[PDB]
Amino acid sequence: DYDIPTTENLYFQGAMGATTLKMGMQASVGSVEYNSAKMLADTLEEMSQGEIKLALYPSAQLGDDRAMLQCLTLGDLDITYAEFGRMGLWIPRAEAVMLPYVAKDFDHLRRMFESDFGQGVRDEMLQKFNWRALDTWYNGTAETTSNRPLNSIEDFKGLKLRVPNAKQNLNYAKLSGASPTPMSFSEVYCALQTNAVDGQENPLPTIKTMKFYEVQKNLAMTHHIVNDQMVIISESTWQKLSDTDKDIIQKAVQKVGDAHTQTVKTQEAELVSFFKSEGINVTYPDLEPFREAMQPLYKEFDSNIGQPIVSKLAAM
Amino acid sequence: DYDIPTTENLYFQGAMGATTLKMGMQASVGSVEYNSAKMLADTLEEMSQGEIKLALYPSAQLGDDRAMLQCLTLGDLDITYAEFGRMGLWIPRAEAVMLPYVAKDFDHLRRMFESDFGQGVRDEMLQKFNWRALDTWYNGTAETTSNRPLNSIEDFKGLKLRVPNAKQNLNYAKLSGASPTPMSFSEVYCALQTNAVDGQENPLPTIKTMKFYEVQKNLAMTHHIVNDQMVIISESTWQKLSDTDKDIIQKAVQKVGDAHTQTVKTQEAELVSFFKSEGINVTYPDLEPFREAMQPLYKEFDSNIGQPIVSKLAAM
Repeated sequence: DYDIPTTENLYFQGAMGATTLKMGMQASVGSVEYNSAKMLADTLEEMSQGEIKLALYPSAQLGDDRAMLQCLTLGDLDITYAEFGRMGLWIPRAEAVMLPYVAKDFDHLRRMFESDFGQGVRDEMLQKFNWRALDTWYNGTAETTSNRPLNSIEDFKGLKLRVPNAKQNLNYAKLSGASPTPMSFSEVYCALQTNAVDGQENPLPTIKTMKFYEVQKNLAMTHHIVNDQMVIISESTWQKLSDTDKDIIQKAVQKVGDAHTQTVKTQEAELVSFFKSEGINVTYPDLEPFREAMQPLYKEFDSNIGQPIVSKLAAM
Repeated sequence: DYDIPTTENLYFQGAMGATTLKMGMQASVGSVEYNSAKMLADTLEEMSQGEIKLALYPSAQLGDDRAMLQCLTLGDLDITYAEFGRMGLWIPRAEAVMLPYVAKDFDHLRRMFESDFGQGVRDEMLQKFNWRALDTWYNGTAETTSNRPLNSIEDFKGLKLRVPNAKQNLNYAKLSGASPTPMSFSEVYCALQTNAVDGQENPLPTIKTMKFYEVQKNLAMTHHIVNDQMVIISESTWQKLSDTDKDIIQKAVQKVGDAHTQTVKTQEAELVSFFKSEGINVTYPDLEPFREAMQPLYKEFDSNIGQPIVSKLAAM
C-alpha cells in the first residue's frame, strides 16, 4: 500500500529528551472527554516545556476500559479514564457510589471520593492493581426522556423505559415503577421514533448527540445517576517520574479537571435550554419519592457486603 | 453494549458560537504530521479565542487521501493533507515536482509551489475541485539504506532495492542502475532482516519508526525525493468564513508550517546522529551522477506533456 507507519508502529516510539505518556479512552473524537484529554496534553507540554508529552488513543481502539485498566496494571498504558463506581467490579464496596440516587450531586460525589472511604478505595486500587487515581471529573447527570409527560413518580407506572444491560440502570427503571426494557445503545433511537419503547435515560450530552430529543417530546430532570470519570495513572509509570514531573502532572490534571467539570455543568445548562427551544416539555418532578423507592436497594447492599457502606455515603 | 457515542455519531455535531473544522489525514497518532495538526488545532482555538475549533481524524479512518480530497470537494471534510506532487493524478503537470531529483531541497520545492507555475496548479486545484491550498510543509527527504556501503552510483549495480509500487520510486531505483523490487511496506523489514532484499529508500523518520536501522548496516544520503504536505481547505468551507476567521486560519497554518518544517529538519539531523551512534555507516555519495541518470526521464516527461515543465522547474 502506502509507506505510512500505523498507530501500532508508533505506539512504543519514545520521544527524545521527553517522557511520552499514552492515554486511552472509550469516548470518541469530538466528545468532551476527548477534548479535555487534548487540553491535558497541551497543558502538560506547556508546563513541562516539552519534557512531558501526551498521546491520545480514543474510541476504545486499545480495548475497552477493562482491557485498558489491565494495561495500566501491566505498564503498557499510562493513563486512562474510569468511573469511581466502575471500581465496583474489582472492589465491591465501590459500587455503592453508583446505585441510583446515592450521590445527590457532583459535590456529594466529589466528597465521597475525597473521604476516608474514598481514600480507602483508592489505596486498594493502587495496592492491588497499580492504579493511582489522580482526580475525579464530573461527567454528567442522567435524566429521563419520554413520549408523554413525567410530572411525578406516579407517571412511570406502565412506562416502558429503555435501560442498558447495566445493573444499576435496571435498578433505577424497576424500583421507579416503570418496566425496564434492556437494550443495546445502537437501537434506542429507532425504538423511540416508532414508539416501540416509551423513553430512555442518559446525560443531556448523550441525548443531544444521539438526537434522541427529536423522537422524545418530554424531558424529566430525574437526576437519578451522577457520573464522573477518574483520571488514573499507572503506578509503574508514576514511580519512574521525577518529583518535578509528578507535580506538573498532578497540577495539570487538577486544572483540566476543574475546566472539564465546569464545561459539563455549562453544557447541561445549554442543553436544557436547547431542548426547550426545540419544543420539548421539561419537567422537574419531586425527587424524594424516587430516593425513598431506592431504600430497599440500599439496605440490601449494606447487608450483603456486611458494612453500612451506602448509609455512610449518604451522610457525607 | 455501552452508551457511548461513536466517532460517526459525533462527526456532524456542531459547537455553539464556534465553527467546527474537521481535518483528516493518513498519518497516524504519534506522527509528526499528526502532532503538527494538534498544534494547528490549539493555535486556531487560541487565536480565534474559541470561535474556531479543529477535530482530527487520523490513520485514514475517513478513507485514503483520494477519498478525503473528494470529501473536501463535496464539503463533507474541511481540511486534509496532500503532497504537491500528488496533484499529478488530477493535474498531470504537477507530477513533475516529484520526479526523482527535480527538487534539489525543500527551498527549491517551496519556490516551485510559490511560483506562477505553482500558482497555476493551485488555481486549477481550486477551480475544478474546490481545493484551496493554504501552505506547503516540508515532510522529509528520502534516503537509501542497505546491507553494503553505497559510496557512489556505481555501487547501485546489482542492488536489490525495495521500492513501493509507485511510479517515481521505481524510476529512482531503475534509473540509478539498481534492480527494483516492488514490495508492500509491511513486508519490508523482514526482507531486509534475513537479507532477502538488500536495501530500501524512505525519509529518516520512517526508517527509525519501522526500525529498518537495526536491520540495515549502511545509510546513503542520496537526497533523491524531497517531500512535502500541502494544507488544503475545502473552498465551500472557506467561503462560509468571515474575513476575520480567514486570516486567523491562514496565518495559523503559516505558523504551524514554519514549526513543522523546522521540526522535520531537526529530526533529520537527530536521526543521522542516532543512526551513526547505532553503528550505521553513513555515506554522502556524489549526487550529480544520480541527477544525470534521471535526465532521460525528464525530457520524456517534458515531451509527453508537450511543454518544458521539468526544465522550468529545475531553474527555479
